[PDB]
Amino acid sequence: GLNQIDSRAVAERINKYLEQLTAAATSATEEHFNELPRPHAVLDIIDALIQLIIKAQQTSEEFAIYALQQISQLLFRQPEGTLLLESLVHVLETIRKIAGPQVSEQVRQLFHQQPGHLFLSLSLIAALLGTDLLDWKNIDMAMAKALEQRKEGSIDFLEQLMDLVLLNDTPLALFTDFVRSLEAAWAWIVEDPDLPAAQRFKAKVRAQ
Ligand code: NA
Repeated sequence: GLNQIDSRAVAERINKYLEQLTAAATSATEEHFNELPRPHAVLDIIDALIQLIIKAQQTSEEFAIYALQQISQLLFRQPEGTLLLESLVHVLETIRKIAGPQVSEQVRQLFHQQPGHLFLSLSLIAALLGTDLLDWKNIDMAMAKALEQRKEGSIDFLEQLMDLVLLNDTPLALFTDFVRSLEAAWAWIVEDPDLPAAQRFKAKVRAQ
């Protein structure tokens, strides 16, 4: 409902807030979004972006939709900063709630449309646990391919992922959500038993 010049200004400010957040979260000593005190630069950027989306919602969905595309696109860049990943997942989940369930589902669908290998970052998975955006079939298929390809330390990534989602007393996934990875990993252990991660994993499997 705004003039193309007025709407563009909001888009550029959404991006400047994400540029600012990237900077602020990186520099900041705090490693987690919870341990952030009041006041804090990271929280002040988050505050302004949310207040921008709340004002912009009154005219149209478009701004919240755009902000979510940008945040998602940033997460897919696979940043490793836990403070940044947590801040980004926080802002995303807020804008999904602000924007209603139509837009909130569109975000789930966008995540579930991405090639599994994009999520093959433990720090990214960790950040996204507690959202509906993780697709265990896609993630499973991705690791399965890496293990088949005998990619350096994939058995280690698999063990690590399992301690992260299964071994967690309140689990977010089932051991069966990872059949294909388990098979791929077992096949590699069958071929070359003389591997270090192979011993730890052989035990984890026989344990369950
Ligand atoms: Na930091």
